[PDB]
Amino acid sequence: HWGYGKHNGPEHWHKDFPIAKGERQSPVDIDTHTAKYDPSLKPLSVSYDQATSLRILNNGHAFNVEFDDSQDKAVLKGGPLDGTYRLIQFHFHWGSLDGQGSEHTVDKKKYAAELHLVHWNTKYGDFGKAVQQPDGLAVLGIFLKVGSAKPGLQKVVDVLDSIKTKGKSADFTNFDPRGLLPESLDYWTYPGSLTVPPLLECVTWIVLKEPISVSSEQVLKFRKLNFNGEGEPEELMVDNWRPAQPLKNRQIKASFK
Ligand SMILES: NS(=O)(=O)c1c(F)c(F)c(SCCO)c(F)c1N[C@H]1CCc2ccccc21
Ligand code: NA
Ligand SMILES: [Zn+2]
Repeated sequence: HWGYGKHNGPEHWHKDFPIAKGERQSPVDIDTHTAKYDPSLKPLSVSYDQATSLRILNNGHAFNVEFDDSQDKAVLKGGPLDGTYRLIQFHFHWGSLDGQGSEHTVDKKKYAAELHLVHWNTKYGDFGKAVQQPDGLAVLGIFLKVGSAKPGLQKVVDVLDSIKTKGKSADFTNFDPRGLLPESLDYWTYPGSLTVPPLLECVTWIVLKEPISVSSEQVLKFRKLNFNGEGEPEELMVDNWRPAQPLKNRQIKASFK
């Protein structure tokens, strides 16, 4: 099946998922000089006060923290969005080395990891309907750089040894995603796609300008996870990022400067 290795990694995905070569694929390199400042873009509204995290799961590609999205408890709106989007899950992509790991790049610079908070447009009623729509998802992307620890990340890092292998899950209640945000909500935005198969072109991407900093020990703990299931040979879960895709007929808009 698809993955991140030599024989099934991103350069192979188009054979099963032809939209891999589509018109609005993600991620992309953000050229900060050519992003258009749009003064009509609104501040982002991140309303995470009533978030209910449920569980954390190793799916063999990354780990996901899942939320109760059956009511408007943790929503994203404003910014470039017209609707209300509900938080369903977050996950990360990261590298084998601190110099790589993010999906988006900024002037060709890679970060050590990238957090994706995935939300779906509540006019479509559920996540599965939303992914079939050009405006169905809004994914808030936050870069991680290695420096000082992120205290709000530590509850995540601490539970990872309990979901080491493909298919494992653990209860993960009372996790507050506001702990993962940087100080500024200035952002870039562009229309794009999921960054794994099925690569559907249903995403409004909102990528925060300001990274969060995490410690070397925090990111090292991510690289101890495994892509394989228990009692299969060990394949460390590292480098689970898709490279930048061509921007094609798209413009990245900036909410700042
Ligand atoms: N960067 S992303 O938002 O495209 C993404 C990833 F890159 C992931 F690696 C994963 S791990 C599960 C893969 O099947 C994601 F869930 C999601 N997001 C979820 C969003 C729900 C969904 C549906 C189909 C595929 C992926 C996803
Ligand atoms: Na350190
Ligand atoms: Zn992602």
